Parts: sequence; structure tokens; C-alpha cells
Amino acid sequence: ENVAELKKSFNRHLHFTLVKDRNVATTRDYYFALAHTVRDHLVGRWIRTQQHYYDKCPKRVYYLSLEFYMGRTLQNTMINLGLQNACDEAIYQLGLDIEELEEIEEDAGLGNGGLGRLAACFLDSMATLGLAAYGYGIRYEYGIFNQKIRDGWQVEEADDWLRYGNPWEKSRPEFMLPVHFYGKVEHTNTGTKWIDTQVVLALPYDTPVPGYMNNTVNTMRLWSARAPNDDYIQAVLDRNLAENISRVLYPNDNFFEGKELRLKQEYFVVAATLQDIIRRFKASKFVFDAFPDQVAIQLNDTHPALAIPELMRIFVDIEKLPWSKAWELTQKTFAYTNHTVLPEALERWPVDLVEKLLPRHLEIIYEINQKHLDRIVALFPKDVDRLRRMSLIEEEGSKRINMAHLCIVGSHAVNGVAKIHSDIVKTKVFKDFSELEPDKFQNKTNGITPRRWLLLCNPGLAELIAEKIGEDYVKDLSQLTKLHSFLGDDVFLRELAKVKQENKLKFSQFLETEYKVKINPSSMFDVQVKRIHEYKRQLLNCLHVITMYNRIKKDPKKLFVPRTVIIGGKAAPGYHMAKMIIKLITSVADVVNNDPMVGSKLKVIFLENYRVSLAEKVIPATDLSEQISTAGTEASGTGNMKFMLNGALTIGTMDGANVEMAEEAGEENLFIFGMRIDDVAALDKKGYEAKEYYEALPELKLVIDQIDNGFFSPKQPDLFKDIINMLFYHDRFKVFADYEAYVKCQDKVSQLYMNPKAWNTMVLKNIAASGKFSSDRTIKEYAQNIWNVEPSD
Amino acid sequence: NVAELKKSFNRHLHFTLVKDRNVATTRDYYFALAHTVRDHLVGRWIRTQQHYYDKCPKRVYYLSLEFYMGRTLQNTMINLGLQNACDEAIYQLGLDIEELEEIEEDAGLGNGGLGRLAACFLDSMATLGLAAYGYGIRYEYGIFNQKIRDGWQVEEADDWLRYGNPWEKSRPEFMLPVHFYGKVEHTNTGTKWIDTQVVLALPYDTPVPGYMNNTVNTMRLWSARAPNDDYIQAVLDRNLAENISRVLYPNDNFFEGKELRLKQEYFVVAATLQDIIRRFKASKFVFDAFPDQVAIQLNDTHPALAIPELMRIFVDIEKLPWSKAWELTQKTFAYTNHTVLPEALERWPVDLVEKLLPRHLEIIYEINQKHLDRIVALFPKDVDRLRRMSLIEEEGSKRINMAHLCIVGSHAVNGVAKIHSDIVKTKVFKDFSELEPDKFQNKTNGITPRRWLLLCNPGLAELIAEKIGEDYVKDLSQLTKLHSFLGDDVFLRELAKVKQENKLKFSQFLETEYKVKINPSSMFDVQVKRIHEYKRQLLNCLHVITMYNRIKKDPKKLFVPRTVIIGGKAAPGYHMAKMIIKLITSVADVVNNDPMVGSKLKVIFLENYRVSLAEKVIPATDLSEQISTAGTEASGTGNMKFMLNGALTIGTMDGANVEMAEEAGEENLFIFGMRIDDVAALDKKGYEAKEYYEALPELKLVIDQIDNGFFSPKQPDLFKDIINMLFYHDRFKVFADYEAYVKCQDKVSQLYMNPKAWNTMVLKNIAASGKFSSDRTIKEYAQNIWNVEPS
Ligand SMILES: O=C(N[C@@H](Cc1ccccc1)C(=O)N1CC(C(=O)O)C1)c1cc2cc(Cl)ccc2[nH]1
Ligand SMILES: O=C(N[C@@H](Cc1ccccc1)C(=O)N1CC(C(=O)O)C1)c1cc2cc(Cl)ccc2[nH]1
Ligand SMILES: *Cc1c(COP(=O)(O)O)cnc(C)c1O
Ligand SMILES: *Cc1c(COP(=O)(O)O)cnc(C)c1O
Ligand SMILES: CC(=O)N[C@@H]1O[C@H](CO)[C@@H](O)[C@H](O)[C@H]1O
Ligand SMILES: CC(=O)N[C@@H]1O[C@H](CO)[C@@H](O)[C@H](O)[C@H]1O
Ligand SMILES: O=c1[nH]c(=O)c2[nH]c(=O)[nH]c2[nH]1
Ligand SMILES: O=c1[nH]c(=O)c2[nH]c(=O)[nH]c2[nH]1
Repeated sequence: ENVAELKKSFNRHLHFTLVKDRNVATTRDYYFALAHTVRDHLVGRWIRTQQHYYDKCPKRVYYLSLEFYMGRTLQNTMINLGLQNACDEAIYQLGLDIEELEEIEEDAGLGNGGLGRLAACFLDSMATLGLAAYGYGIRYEYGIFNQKIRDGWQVEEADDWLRYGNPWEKSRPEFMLPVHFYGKVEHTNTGTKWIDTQVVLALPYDTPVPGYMNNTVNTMRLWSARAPNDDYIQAVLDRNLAENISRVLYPNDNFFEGKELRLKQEYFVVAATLQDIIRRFKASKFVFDAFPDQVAIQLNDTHPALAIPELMRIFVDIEKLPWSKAWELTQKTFAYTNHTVLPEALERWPVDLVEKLLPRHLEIIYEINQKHLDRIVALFPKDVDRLRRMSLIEEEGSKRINMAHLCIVGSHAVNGVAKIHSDIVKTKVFKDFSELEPDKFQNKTNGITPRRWLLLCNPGLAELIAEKIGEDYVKDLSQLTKLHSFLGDDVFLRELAKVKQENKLKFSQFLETEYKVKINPSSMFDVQVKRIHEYKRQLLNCLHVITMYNRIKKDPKKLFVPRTVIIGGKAAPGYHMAKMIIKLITSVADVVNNDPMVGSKLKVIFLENYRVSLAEKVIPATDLSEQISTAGTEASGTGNMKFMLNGALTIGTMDGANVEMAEEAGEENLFIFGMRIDDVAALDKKGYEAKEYYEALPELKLVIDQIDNGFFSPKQPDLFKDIINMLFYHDRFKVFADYEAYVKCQDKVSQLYMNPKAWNTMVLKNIAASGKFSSDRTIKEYAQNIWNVEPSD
Repeated sequence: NVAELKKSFNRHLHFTLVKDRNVATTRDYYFALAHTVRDHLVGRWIRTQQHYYDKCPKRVYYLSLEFYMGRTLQNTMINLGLQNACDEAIYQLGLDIEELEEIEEDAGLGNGGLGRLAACFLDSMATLGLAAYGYGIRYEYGIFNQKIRDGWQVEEADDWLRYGNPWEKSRPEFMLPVHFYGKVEHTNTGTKWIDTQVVLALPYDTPVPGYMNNTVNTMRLWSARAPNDDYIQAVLDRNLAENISRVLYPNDNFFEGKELRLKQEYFVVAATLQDIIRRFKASKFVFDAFPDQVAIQLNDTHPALAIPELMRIFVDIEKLPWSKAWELTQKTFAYTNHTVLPEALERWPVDLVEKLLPRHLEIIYEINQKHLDRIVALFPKDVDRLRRMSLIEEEGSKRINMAHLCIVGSHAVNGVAKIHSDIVKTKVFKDFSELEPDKFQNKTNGITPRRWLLLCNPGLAELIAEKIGEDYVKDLSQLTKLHSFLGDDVFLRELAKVKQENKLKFSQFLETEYKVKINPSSMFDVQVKRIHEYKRQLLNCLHVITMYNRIKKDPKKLFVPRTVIIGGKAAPGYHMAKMIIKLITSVADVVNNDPMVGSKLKVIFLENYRVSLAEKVIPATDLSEQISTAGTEASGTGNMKFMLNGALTIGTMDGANVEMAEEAGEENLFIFGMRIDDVAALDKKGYEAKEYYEALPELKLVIDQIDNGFFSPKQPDLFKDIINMLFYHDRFKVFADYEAYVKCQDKVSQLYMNPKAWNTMVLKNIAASGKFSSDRTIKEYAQNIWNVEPS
């Protein structure tokens, strides 16, 4: 692992592994040679780590999720193994540029957004905390689509991420497992049998998860679907049908699409995972009574809800345990995390679909529900409507299964991902269940890993911090509070601002080479990157942008703090409003960026193909972080945390974790604005009439009229009709209701920005208070209050 | 040495497979050893390709839809001179070398002889140091794995890439786009093919090591990938473009005009020519010198589209004038004809080609117009000559005669054995050969002595080497030196011992798989090849039943016992072939369970015959059944394998059987039945199967038994379709050779009773098989068609 030896290993791989010499090698070949050179460093500790779990049998944690938004692996691995500086030197001596090799790697974009990225941060924190934890998901052949912008509109291109090979994954043939679908059920005198099923094989692929500087390397096991081997041509081609189960990730963020294929993916990952878990338990040097003391399975949202009735199926139908005992061990095994409260995102599978595909699971679900309601009928004999409300089944016409209800009764703990969120989940949405079981509902505020989101993406900052207070903060982020000691340290504030500046220059180079636009390197980088959603409101942001443009058009010489406004994110393919909003933004940017009067005063960029590796670039270069969801809509958020950690100030609503960010850093140190949760409720009751604000606010009217009259789309004056219509008559995210307070807030931001010392002092107060948001703290609370597992430091 | 090989093995097990000894699976050990051996290929492979770039010798491109490679581990260890050392390392590591080798999947990207010939050719060309490349398709599924259920063949997908193939190397930087459908636009800027669907071609290189010479050549196989410009359905529909290289069409000697198959043919052809042209432009070489640097061999008519594709490239893209382009095209291409069976002839319907490849149809018409215009000038009156020589067949359904396209587009056309080449030249393509005599040639097939001797039969190879040295491996003609042992009884017993060892080793195989108990004392009678009416395993079956009915009558007669093995795959849609298999499993059930017969005779249908199995059953064979109707087996190569391995041949004067007889002495082979002329006369006179049936009492019983349910009591008329074919539609004259065949078989048994005489004849066969080395075949191709030299 020294420089001379890394060059030798690199040359060795280029030769024997890539079959090339320095004359014919491609950049991809060099990336692969380096990837293998680094990968070899994981082996020893990966084998030892998994071997140690078997010998000492610590209770294991299984994080079951349909998503793992991993981003790239090369750099992350080098950093957690302490190999980056040496590799950087080696590659440089070989006459190459490691950063260029790094760009060849495809993101493992096996997720949509926060839910999937939370899982990824969790694996890093769990390996860093030394827990015997495993991530279980699906090895999608195609991840979240690559986004292109054509004529101002989003276009989707398949993310063929495995086309050239994934050196970071390991096929595990010996652990293949069969998964069953369809068929029929038989209640024989030897137990109930699920027969005449269609079989799809699940081949597992393991990816190492290195902890930060601790010799621990855990595993991420992703399952891939394969047709079993018992017109000939057509029969062989049809093998594709089974293989389509793990073909592509469903691209919806916070939205439920009840497609049968999605249901197939859900049972696929759940069946393979649990059978693999039980297999390992049975081989452990451990009857099943100890199962719950040896296994904890965390449900990442309701997507893997079928795991509950699958575990019961295994215990009852296979292991021959009596229902009562099976049920007991089941509840003690599962814990569920609720990640959302938007109606349209709720998973409610029609009973008929479940009956056809998973007949044995439907039966078990009905039983679960029966024992569920019988107990309620007991405690509350009269309340008939209570039974209707707590039922796992919704019989209102098209009968369907309420997966969240199934997760609640089958789990011993249910948690939200931010205080305000967990409160609403416990006291509103699931009141009937929490009153019945107080101690079941918990909170576990989200977090982000400071390796990827600090050390990796912003080395200049990580280094500056380390020089002031040491490196202990990497593994204990609450150590950042020591930074408070430097609030009056002028030289340190200058050093802090220089790091932001350099990040800004570096990213301005990315922008200019990727887009036409000329970037004012000194302007304020106002950023909003996240999935496109009406509730996240990049639309509100767009109104503010148009507002700023008009102010410039009117008073061209007024002292204006220059800005580069960046907005990026993917829209789900079938989400019409989301796609219209993107087109609006690109249209606005085209006018702004090409109007001679504004020039270098204001530049607008719709950041294309926002994904993990691109978040690592833009976040460190950000001055103002846009976290403006309508109060009550963002369960927690985590992008908000990344910006805080990287030196940006936040303009947002009192929503999700924005509330706890305010508590930690001091509310005066964030630009909070708009309606809070109570204001939204009150405005609801009264009835929200969008027209009022439009008529009542002149700057807003001009904006609205311009969008509506074709100012931003001359060739198609009515192009934005749907946006206008939704805004006046169907906006449940009250865009106009926060417009005023939002714009007033934005002006205060510009005011502060003119005061570099005041601005950087507040930045320091944010960075110094960001410690709570490390996923290491989130995982400690999960380990202690839910999984009952302990580290190894 | 051995210490370093063991060290690399442990290094690969650890870093490449992520395992230690107490957790490794047998498959990890195989992969670890494969990687250890593979590393030894790299230096020479890089050097060999670099050398071709540096000295720019003319390059040979063998374009085929099939490469029946089999397993690669052992073959690589042998050709690299590493087997003993690796055998030692694995032994010292406490592992079973044979167990690891059996883990490897056959790369079965071929149907039978056509695809195996390409593989043997790759090995010989690399061993002769020719700058040669193989170009084909990387099918996800090769020829299906065959199982027998209730006596019938059942097919399973050959998912050979499931666990990974260490022997292939993806070459991402050489991915190319291939076009389909679309339309032709005739502009003032020059005719363009527009609005096409695109499919990417990703090449994968597999190294081809020559035997002990530092040469490592390349076999480049193409895999179809969808390009990247309802969302979910759009992503799933990428499966459609990728279906082009999904599976090998399971037909041997049969034309199935499916569209997907036409797509595969254009795919390999389009990717291949573009890549070849790209390599020409990058070389240190206008195009005038293209044919002096490039030779492309068309393996049968399957890649015939390559002729109009090269023209399309030269003309539509490179803007060369038609005349110039056509001249270059003919000098580049050479066509190998592999069959004369009418059902095997590729004739694509014009409508299909126009829909999928409209610009190629226009080009084909043009080539045809210019072609017929020449014929009109040389024979003004001969109207029918134009009809017989046109690439187009206008009768009702217009279709393209791909064979004709290949002939007019090539400078050399060859068959694969004397008898066949003569038929192709003076009969099937008489109007063409008469116009250009020199164009048609012969190149008798061969098999590589590495895979088919040194590897599959180490015992025989060691015996031969002990007596005549090792020079024969690279110069098989040296086998004639074994004649010096014609009298030696010590050598003859040695020879018989080796055969015994193989029979014993293989017998152990047959019983762990089959219920039957083998008589080790018995003569191994083997017919392994694809199930075909023309190959006649049916005739063989008539003999087995004939033999059974003889034992039943005279249980006490002195009889040479036999283990009769017949094995082969039937094309899934080939009904007769499938009936024939059911007939054989049925007959075997009756014979194998009859108390009165017992160890006197046993029958086995060898399931899943394929390259790795062939390597086992061939060296254990005493009698090789090569009985196609005279004129139907263009050449055959299994005949040659058996000859090299110590088996005597019972066969017709067909394909290369004729030449085997010329080399070893007609009396040293058991030749029988009708010859090309006799079949010709019988056809003239008309064939009435009933006659031989009436005239031959042993035959009558055999048939009545089949037809009345003797071999299928549960379903008495099960073989009705077979009876109907033998009597009123048997164009391969099974009954007409029944009598001579049975008599011939009796003579085989006679000689078998005399061990010294039997092995004396084997020696004469092994000593005369030198001609059948693919190394001899390749040299002829090199000198007379491609105009290239070794190194
Ligand atoms: O596949 C080889 N190396 C591998 C190296 C590799 C492995 C994993 C990820 C990226 C690269 C290779 O090039 N790829 C695997 C990818 C795929 O599956 O498409 C691409 C290889 C080396 C080699 C050397 C010889 Cl001599 C013969 C065959 C060989 N294959
Ligand atoms: O895939 C790895 N090695 C390879 C080794 C290999 C390569 C080619 C054929 C067989 C085996 C592997 O196991 N396979 C490629 C096959 C496939 O395509 O499914 C199976 C590998 C090694 C490794 C080491 C670490 Cl630390 C992490 C991930 C890793 N993957
Ligand atoms: C962190 C992250 C998210 C979640 O961001 P929010 O602003 O909390 O919605 C989404 N996508 C990517 C690529 C991320 O890295
Ligand atoms: C050699 C070979 C053949 C060709 O056999 P013929 O008897 O010439 O048809 C067919 N299949 C396999 C697997 C072979 O090795
Ligand atoms: C269904 C879903 O994707 N929910 C998302 O989950 C992440 C992780 O908890 C939250 O931060 C975010 O606010 C929320 O929208
Ligand atoms: C079309 C086809 O598969 N033809 C086969 O080709 C091989 C290779 O030349 C011959 O040995 C054999 O007789 C013949 O049947
Ligand atoms: O197809 C959709 N995907 C979504 O993510 C979404 N969100 C929404 O409101 N509608 C839709 N539609
Ligand atoms: O599907 C078929 N494959 C063949 O190889 C063949 N041969 C034949 O005569 N008929 C058929 N059918």
C-alpha cells in the first residue's frame, strides 16, 4: 500500500486483468486497473470481518430496502481505507490524472432520492461503527434513468450502468435461491402447501462496505433475477420475462404506482432475503427461539412489507412452528421506518392482485388482520368505526391492503425520520395504533455520512477543520461544536471563505464547460437540487427568479448582489406537472441568461442529471441552500444536512429536519420563512383562494402574467397553461401563500451576503452545529433503541 | 516452476475469488486455476497482435455464425506447455485436477461439424502462425442441453455464461452500430439508407493459442446491445434488440427462414466488415491494397450478406465506383460450400430482405443484373441458362439464392472433401464452374490433433510418442512411422491396452449415469453425430433390432458381445429426428431388459452429445458408424476423429470416408452399400421400399415389430410416422443399404474375434490418418485461396 507498490499493482492489473500496455490502454482501462488495485486492499478484511461475525455471532442487523443510492465507489473506498493520498501520488507518477480516471465510473444509481441515499449513508455508518450489518436489495440492471434536456424538456435515457463491468460486485453462485409466484394453495394434513408456482431464481451479488479506518468491511447483498433451467427459440427468449423482475428501478419518488411488476420486485427481494437470513441463522453456531436475539430486520418504508407475512410463511408452513410462536418471533424481528405522509405515496395493493400473485401471503395477511381486529373489538366493544380505521384491509369498493398497517402490527418499533414527522406519524396518521401501543412509535432523525459528504466531497473543508480541532470529528461529528471557539478568529474566517471560493471556481469550470453560460465566480451560488416535486416547490423558487429578473429589467443600475441560481433534479417519467416545471425553469433561464441588460448580474442553470456523484460537486460550491417544501410535506430531508455541513446557509420553511437544524444552530442563523404547520392547517380550514395573493401582490402578478401570456415561451404562448391552472385552482402546496414571505427572506439573504464577515460567521455557526446530523448518531440511536445491537471500536 | 503456479493460484483464490481454502467451492478452485493459466496467455497475446501490426502480413478472417469451441482450460494448458506443471501444482495443493476441469462449461456456439471445423481451424491457424482471426456471434445460449424424458428428447437452455467466462475479454472501445429496417433514399449526393433502427455490437475477444509456438490469435465474437438514444416498458423493450445474439439456431443442415436468424446473419456481417475496414485504415498500409491485406472466408452461405455489405460500404460510404468496388470484393471473399441437401439451402424471400435490409436488396439486384448481362453476352440464345444462374428465384415466391450470391462475389469456391467438391463443381454449380473452372476447388476437412488426440486421449498420445517421438503432433503425416510396428505383438497389446483403459474409464461414466450394466468385454459400437434422416441412425437401429431377433432365436450361438451406443441432438422442430430417438430409447428398453439377451448386447442412447462428451466416448470406441447415404455427407469429421483414436470404421463411400479408405487401404475399413452412381441409378429407376421388405425376411420382422407395437406395447402405432416414411418417402434409401450393411456388420464381428488382426487393422488406420489433420487443411487454404504464409 505504499506508492512504489501501488504503481506495480496498477501495472500488473493493466497487464493481466485488462490485457493492455501504455500504448493501447484506454482511460476506462486505467480506471479499471486502479479500481482493481484498490479493490485488492478490501479482500483480507472482508473475509476476516464476515468470518468474525460467524465465530462471535453478534446480533446481526439486516437493512432491507428496494433502494441503495450508492453513487461511485472508487474514491469512497480509497478514503475509508486511508489509501487516497498514496493512490493520488502513484497515478500521478504513472503520468495519469486520478480525478479523470474517477469520472469513468458509473454511479450505482439504484435509488430515487433521500430514501435510497439514507440506506447508502446507513451502510457506511454501520460499517464505521463496527456493527454486524447487511444491506439487502435488488441488483437493478438499470438504475434511475440518465436525464437529458432536449429543447428545454427532460428526456430519459436508460442507465445501462453494468455495460462495461462493475469491479465492485461479487457474484455468489453458491447462495442462489428460488422464489415462487402465482400457483395455488393446499391445506393438507402435513401443513399448507403453496404449489404449481412459477419459479424465478435469485442470484446474489455482494459489494463490500468498508468502514472508515477500522478494518471492518461489511456486505451489501443485491439480488438479480434469473430464469430457472427446468417454439424452442421463443421459449429461450421468454426467459427474459422472469429476468425482467430485476431489470429496472421504478423511478418514482414519493409516489405509489401499483404495477404488478413492482409487486413482483417487492416479493422477490423479500423472499430471497429472508430465506437467505434463515439459512444463515440455521447454519450459525447458535429452535428459532433465539432468532430475534440474533436477527433484526429494518423495513425501509413499506416497500418490503411482504417480509412480515413471508417470515410467518417460512416459520409456519416450512419450519412447522405454531402460529402463536411464529407471530411472537416475527414482531420481535421487524422494525418499520415510515418515510412519508403524502396520500399519493401510500402503498395500497389491490387484494385481487395479491391473491393471484401471492395466494399464500394473502391468506396469512387476512389471518394477521383477524387476530388484529378481534383484539380491538375486545378492548373497544362499541367503536365499530375504529375497527374500520385500523384494519389492514380497505374494503371501500376496490378492496386493497394497507401495507403501512401491516408493517405496524408486524413490527415491535415504528419510527419517523424527523421529530416533527415522527410526531405527526404517531399522533395523527397512526393515532389509533399509538394509543393502543404508546412505546411502539419512535423518532430517529435522519443523518448523512461525514465521509462521503465531507471528507470525500470537500477535502479542503475537512482539512481546514482538522487543522483547527483534529480528526476525531470524522467518527464523532458532534466534535464540530469545538469550531465555536473560532467565531472571532478573522484569519480562520478568511480560510473558511477561501475553501468555499475554491470549490466555487472548480464548479464554475464544470458549469462553463458543460453549459454555454459564463459564470460570475464571485456571485452567490443559490442552489436547489433534489427530485422535482410540487411539494418541494422548485416552482416557488422559479417565481423568485423571475421576480429578480424583472427588478433588474426595471432598475438596471440598482446595487444588486449577483447570483448564479442553480436548480436541478429528475422528474418521474409520468409526472406531468414535474416535467412542465422543468420546462418552465429552462425557459426562464434562456431569457435571463441571454438578456443584455442583466448580463453577469444573474445566471440561471438547470443542473442536468442530478445524482450522487454530481451532488458531491455542487454541494461544496453552494452559498445558499434552498429547502422550501410546504410545511408538513418533507418528512425530514437530508440534502438540507449536506449543505449545512459544507458551508452553505439555508433558506427554508419550518419543515422536516429544517426544524432541528434551526434548533442546533440557532434559528437566527438560518433564513426561516413562511407558513409553519399550524398556518397551513388554518389556511386549509378557511379555504385557500390563490387569486387573493395574485391580486394582492404586484410583483407576483407580473410574474404570473408573464408566464401566462407567453413572455417565457413566445412561440407557444399557452405552453404553461397547466402550471397556471394548477396554481390558481388546484395547488395543494400553497405556492402563492409563501411567495411574499419567501421573497422578503431572499432579500435579507442578499443583504447579509454583502457582509462577508457577518455571512461567514453565520456559516461557521451552521458548520459548528451540524454534528447532530451525522448518520453515525442516527445509527447509534437505531442500534440502542430498536435493534439492540452493539458496535466494536 | 510449480511453486510459482501454486502461488498464483492462491493469489487468485484470495483476490479474484475472495475465498480461502475452508470456504472455497469446487467452482472457485476451477476459476482460480483458469485465471492462473489465463495470465500465461497475456504476454504472447499482446505480442502476437502487436507483431501483426508491425509487419502487416495479410490477415485471414474466418467469418462464421458458429464456433464449437468446447472447454478451454486443458487445451490452453497443453498448447502452452503448462499441463504437467499445473497438474503438479494442483496435486500439491491437495486438489483433484480432473474434478476442477469438469466444472468448465463447453462453449457450445455450434450445432455440429460446421461449427467444430471452425474451432479446429482456429487452433491450426494459430499453430501455423498465421495472422488469423475468427469472427462470429457471442450467443447467450449455445446449442441446448439435451435430456431424455420418458424416452423422448427434451431441451434445456444452455445458459453457459451464468457463472462467468474467464476466457473472453470484452473490448468496449470497439463497439459499433448496426442498422436494420429503414428505407433507401436515392439522392444527388448519393443513395442513402435512412430511418434505420440501430443495435450496438460489443465485441468480446477470446485468445486462440497455437500449439507450442508463442502465437496467440483472436476469436472476436459480437454481442447485441440496445443503443442509448411508457418508460418501464421502453426499458424492458431493450430486450428486443438484445435478442439478436440471444441464442444459436439449433439446426444442423437445415434452412429455417426466420427473421431473427436473418437479423443475426446481417449483425455479425455488418459488425465484422466495419471492424475489418477500421483495422485496415489504422494499419500502416485508397483500398487498392485491401485484398492484399485482407482475406475473408465465408463459412457456408450464412454470412453471404457480407458481399453486398462490403459493396454498400465501398460504394455508399467510401464513394468508390461500382466497377472498382466489385473487383475488390471478389478478390477479398472466398466461399466454402458445406452441403448439397436441398432443405439446407438458404433462399431468403425477397419481401423479407426488402423489409429488413432494403439497400442490400437493391445491391443484390444490381449484382444480379450485371451478372446476367455477362451471361447474355456469352450465350445470346440460352434463355434457360439465365434462369438457372440468377441469384433470384422468381417462381411464385421470389427468394434470393444465397449460394449463387457467394459464388459470383468470391474468387474461390470450395467443397470439403473430394467427392463433394466434384459434385459442387460439375453438378450443382456446373453453369458457373464452366464459366470459371479455376474458381472451384477442394479442401478436404481435417481435425486438430491437439484436442482430438493429445488432449482427449493422453494414453494413445503417450504410446505413439514412446515409439516414434513427438514430431507427429505438428506433422501428423509422421504417424506412418507406426508401420514399423506392424509385426510387433508387444505393441499391439499395448495399443489394445490403451483402448481398454479408455473403455474402462468411460464405462465408469456410463453407469453412474445409466441404469444399464456394461459388458467391459464387449465391442463398443458407436454412432455419435447429430440425429438426421440422411445420417441414418435409423438404419443402425434396424441392425440393432436384427441383432436382438437373432439372439432371441439362437441364444446359444457364439456371439461377439456389443455395447451399442448412439447419441446425438435432434433439432427441436425436426419431427422425424425426434421419432427416431424415441425409437432408439424404446428398442434399448426392450433389448436391455430381455433375460435371454443379457450381457450379449446392450444399447445406450448417449444423452447430450457435445464436444466435451465426444472427447470421452471417441477414444473408447472400437467401431465407428459412418453410414450416411452415398452423396449426403459433404465430408464429415467425426469419421476422422474416430480414425485417429483407434476405432475401425464401418461406412459408406461418402464424404471423407472415401479418402480415409484411400489413405489406409479400402480393405482396412468396412465399406458397404450403394455408391454415388448406384444411388443415382436407383433414383432413375425409382425406389420402392416394399421390395426389400418383401425380399428380406430379417428386415420384414424388424419392421413388423416396429409397426405392430413390439417396441411400444402401451401405444402400438407410436412409430407409424416412421413406417410411413421408410415405405413411401425415404429419400435416403434405408432399406436399399440394409442387406449390405448387415452382412458388413457380420464381417466386423468376425475380425473382432481375432484380436491381433483387429488391432493390426487399427494400427493401419491410425498410421494412415495423417492427412486428416486440420493443419494440412489450413496450409492448403493458406496457399491456394488466401495467399498467406506462416511464421
Ligand atoms: O474479462 C477480463 N477482464 C475483466 C476485468 C474487469 C473485471 C470487473 C470489472 C471491470 C473489468 C474485464 O475486462 N471485464 C469484465 C467486464 C464484463 O464482464 O464485461 C469487462 C479478461 C482478462 C483476460 C485475459 C485473457 Cl488472456 C483472456 C481473457 C480475459 N478476460
Ligand atoms: O467479481 C469478482 N471476481 C470475478 C472472477 C471471475 C472472472 C471471470 C470468470 C469467472 C470468475 C467473479 O467472481 N466473477 C465474474 C463472474 C460474473 O460475471 O458473474 C463471477 C470480484 C472480486 C472482488 C473482490 C472484492 Cl474485494 C469485491 C468485489 C469483487 N468481485
Ligand atoms: C441527498 C440526495 C437527495 C435527497 O435530497 P433532499 O433535498 O433531501 O430531497 C436526493 N438525490 C441525491 C442525488 C442526493 O444525493
Ligand atoms: C465432430 C463433431 C461432430 C461432427 O460429426 P459428424 O459425424 O462428422 O457429423 C458433431 N458434433 C460434435 C460435438 C463433434 O465433436
Ligand atoms: C417516500 C420517500 O421517499 N420519503 C423520503 O424519505 C427521506 C428519507 O427518510 C426523507 O428525508 C424525505 O423527506 C422523504 O420525502
Ligand atoms: C451445412 C453443414 O452443417 N454442413 C456440414 O459441414 C461439415 C464441415 O465441412 C461437414 O463435415 C459435414 O459433412 C456437413 O454436413
Ligand atoms: O408517474 C408519476 N410519478 C410520480 O412520481 C408522480 N407524482 C405525482 O404527483 N404524480 C406522479 N406520477
Ligand atoms: O426444425 C427442423 N430442424 C431441422 O434440422 C430439420 N430437418 C428437417 O428435415 N426438418 C427439420 N426441421
